Amino acid sequence: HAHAPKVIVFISGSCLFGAISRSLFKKLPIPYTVVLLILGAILGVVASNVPLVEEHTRDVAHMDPHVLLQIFLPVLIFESAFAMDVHTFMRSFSQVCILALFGLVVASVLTAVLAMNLFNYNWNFSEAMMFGAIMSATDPVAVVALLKDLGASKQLGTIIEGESLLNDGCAIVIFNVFMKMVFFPQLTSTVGQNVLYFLQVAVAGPLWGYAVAKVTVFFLSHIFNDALVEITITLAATYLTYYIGDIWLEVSGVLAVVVLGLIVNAEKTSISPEVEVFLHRFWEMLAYLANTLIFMMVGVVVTQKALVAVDKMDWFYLIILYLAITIIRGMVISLFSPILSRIGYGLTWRNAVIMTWGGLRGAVGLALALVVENLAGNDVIGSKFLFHTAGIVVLTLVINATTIQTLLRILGMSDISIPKRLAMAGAVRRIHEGQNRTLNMLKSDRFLADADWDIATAACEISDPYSPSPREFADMMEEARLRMLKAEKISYWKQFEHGMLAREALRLLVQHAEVAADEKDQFILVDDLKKSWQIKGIYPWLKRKLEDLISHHMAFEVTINIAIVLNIVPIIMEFVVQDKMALQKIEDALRISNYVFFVIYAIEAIVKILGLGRHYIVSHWNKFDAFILVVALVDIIIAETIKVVKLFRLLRGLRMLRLTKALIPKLILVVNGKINNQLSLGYDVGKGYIIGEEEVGKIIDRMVDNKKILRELKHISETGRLQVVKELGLLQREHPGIAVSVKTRQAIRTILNHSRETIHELQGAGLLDEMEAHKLELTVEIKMKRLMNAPSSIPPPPPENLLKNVSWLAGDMKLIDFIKARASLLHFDYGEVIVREGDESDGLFLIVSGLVKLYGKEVFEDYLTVGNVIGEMGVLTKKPRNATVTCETTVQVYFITAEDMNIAIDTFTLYPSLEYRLWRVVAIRIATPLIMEQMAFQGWTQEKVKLHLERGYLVDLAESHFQFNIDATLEDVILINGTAYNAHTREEIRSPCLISRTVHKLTFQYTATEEPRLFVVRNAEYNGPILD
Repeated sequence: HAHAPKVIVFISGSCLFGAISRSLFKKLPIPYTVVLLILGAILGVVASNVPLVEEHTRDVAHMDPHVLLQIFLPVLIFESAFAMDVHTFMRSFSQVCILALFGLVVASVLTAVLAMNLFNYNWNFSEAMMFGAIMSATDPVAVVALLKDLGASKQLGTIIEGESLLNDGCAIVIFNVFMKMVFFPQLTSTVGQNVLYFLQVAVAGPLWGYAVAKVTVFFLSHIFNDALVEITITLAATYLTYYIGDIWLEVSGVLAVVVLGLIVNAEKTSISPEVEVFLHRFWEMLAYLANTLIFMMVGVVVTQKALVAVDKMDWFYLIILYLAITIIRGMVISLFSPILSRIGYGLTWRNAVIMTWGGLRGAVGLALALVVENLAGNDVIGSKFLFHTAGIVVLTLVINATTIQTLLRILGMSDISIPKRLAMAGAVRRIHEGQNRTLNMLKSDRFLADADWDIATAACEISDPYSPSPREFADMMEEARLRMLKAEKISYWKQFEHGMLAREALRLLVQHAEVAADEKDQFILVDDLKKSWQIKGIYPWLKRKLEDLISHHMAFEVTINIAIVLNIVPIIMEFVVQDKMALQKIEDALRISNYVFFVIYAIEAIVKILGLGRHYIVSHWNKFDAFILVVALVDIIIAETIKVVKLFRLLRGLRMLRLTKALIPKLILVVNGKINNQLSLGYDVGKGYIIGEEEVGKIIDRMVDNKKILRELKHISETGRLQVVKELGLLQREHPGIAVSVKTRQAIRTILNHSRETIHELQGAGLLDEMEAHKLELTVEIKMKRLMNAPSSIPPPPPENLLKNVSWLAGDMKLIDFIKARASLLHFDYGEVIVREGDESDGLFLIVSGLVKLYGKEVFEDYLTVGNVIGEMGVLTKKPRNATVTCETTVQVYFITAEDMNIAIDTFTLYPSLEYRLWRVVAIRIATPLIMEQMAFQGWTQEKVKLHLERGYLVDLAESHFQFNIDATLEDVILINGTAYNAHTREEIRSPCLISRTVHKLTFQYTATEEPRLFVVRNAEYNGPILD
């Protein structure tokens, strides 16, 4: 029937035309949007003659301005804000802000000045400012894609994209300001109201967006196993933010949406990953639909009613205007360069040329031009506006967008760096070799012997897409430095791929490594890393002040807070109503409520005095509460009989003020969260640097040739590691609870990661069904998300709980009581020596608080902190101290004398014997470096080695005093203590040593003073006899 929704046809047709254009013009330089404009023009000239087609284009080609703005702009702005890398955007926030705001102002003003003078149109400054704002908006989606692919600079892409976003947002604000002056003029008003309006649009808008964003990310972090709710909440939050901002609050909706998108992007962790990957594509699709629709409408309407009033002189104006805007953008960038080169990422002239030439115009400008076209009606201003906007869009998409690819080549930015070319060539060669191996495997298959191999080998091909003298010693120094930095980069990437680093920490470490590589003689400086864990002083100061500020039934204060929350609505409503109506009976009804609240507060007084008596008035909070109570009594009495300023105005304020007693704790939580978000990054960066240094120091050991170069590199590595360890140890002292929270979160994250890996292994091997594995995965996922809601500060466990959790005491209640009954807590001051080299191994130390320096043979200078234990080797092997222990802070330490430990060893024996557990804990630590040195030239990290060893066990060596080695079942064999010799060659192995694969059979002897111990790891599956 005639009532059908004909716009559906136009929307679907726009989708089909977009698909066709993106398919045909994929490899050509001309972007598909120009083809969409041409198709829209063809459709418009057809509709002008075929009446049937008009009906199917009328309802959308003549859409109302407000519908256009409210439906499309939220999509485009939110997609732009949500797609980009916010952290890099914030790391270059000053450059982007200076340009997108001040440069936008100057560019739009200069464009307006040009329009008022060059054009024969007698435009006033308001219309000229509308013209300038429309044409200062930018849409660099193509240029940013080219930069991202070619990798000239990842930061340049973010700078250009963020400038486009903030320029788009502020170009809509300016157009809104000047649209009212041109099409909705009003009586002139005061500078006071102008300032109020400026605040409303520029300051309140971002705050409204921030509030909605925080509420949204709050609710998102509590939604579990419900993707649809997350997606719908994102959609509704965006659209309601824009709508409530523009229509109800009259704040700048576009800026609110910008802030909302940026915040929701930064807080991505509150969104389940499978919903994040969906949302990215969802908003990309919505933006694509919006762009296609806008271009089709522009073509249709510009051919229908714009080009019918275009004069021969306008084209000259269009060309001059294109040149003018290009020159203006270049001049703005050059003029501000003296400032921008000194902040953020800096600038270089080639980057300036790229940023100037890449200023493509797009959908936002055309949407605003359509708004002007619709609002102007019969005035030629609308036709001229749309003509010039479309002309500039076409020229930039035909000239700039096509030549940008070649300009990157001319400016020397499209070149692929040699490291990337070598890596890609190696990867391609490896892929080809693997394909050859698979082909040889298949050619032996009986069921594939008749395959047409000429087609198969051709189809699967993957091709390269990029197709002691003084000088000599310094050259070797540079070689070693560069190769060390390369190894460190590889190590950081490997750490990230296993979840041991956050992407931010990985980025920091890699960026520092690359910065060092280009500069002369630079190794990664710890002083530059130090910025990652420097807590800004504002937050500790706020925490201390608030804790001072805040510092009997549990339900009472909650009840009173609820009472005040119930107060505020009646109290605020009553008096605005009383003023607005001037019924009196309604006024009386609300007035009566004061007595109810006064009764509640009298009950408060009675029941608080019940537990405090005269001491009630000591606390300042109680003093203020008493003041408000007495003032309420005064208000009632003066109500029975200058009236307003006491009765009515104080109720509004004194109520809402006394709520802060509950707010202060939540601000403490917020400050704790802010400190945590920095301390976690600091720990991640420091630990990543430590682990990378440990690995690379065992790569370089036989990868740089000359010994002196190796010694310099090792010295630098050690002097970095020690500083990082000391700094991270002192961080724990400054903020103990936040450090405990960080470390517990890391522990849970690692446990869940490995549990997920076991679930996937069980699924792949078929021991668990394809359905139930998903159920366990869902449980793991919901457990992972609840970490984001974990408290930012966890009170540090008391010392007895640290003793309860030592590795070799866990779960053995009787031994836990035995040690707890005999361990004595010794307190030591700064600079004291707990034990010294050569001292008899008189006992163990478990550090419950503080930091200690280990020094000994100057070769070994490590530090240890809370939770670490000292002296296990001494107590087990009865040999003097290996290092001197010095207190770098006030230190508490559980001391267990060696005699009590020997008694415990004697008295506690089972299959997991206490001596066995101690020796196992020592053996893993001894073996980890030993296995590292052999496999550092292969693809396993430190955590892989430690997990590989955890599967192992310690040989009894008394049930069989000789060890027979079987390659088919043993991955590695390590001698931890004592001496061993091969039964065949009688060659003695006299140190911590990996038993060489060539050895068949080890043998030993009974020498009590040096009784040997041996460690072994069986292959993934050796169902044979275990002999722990």
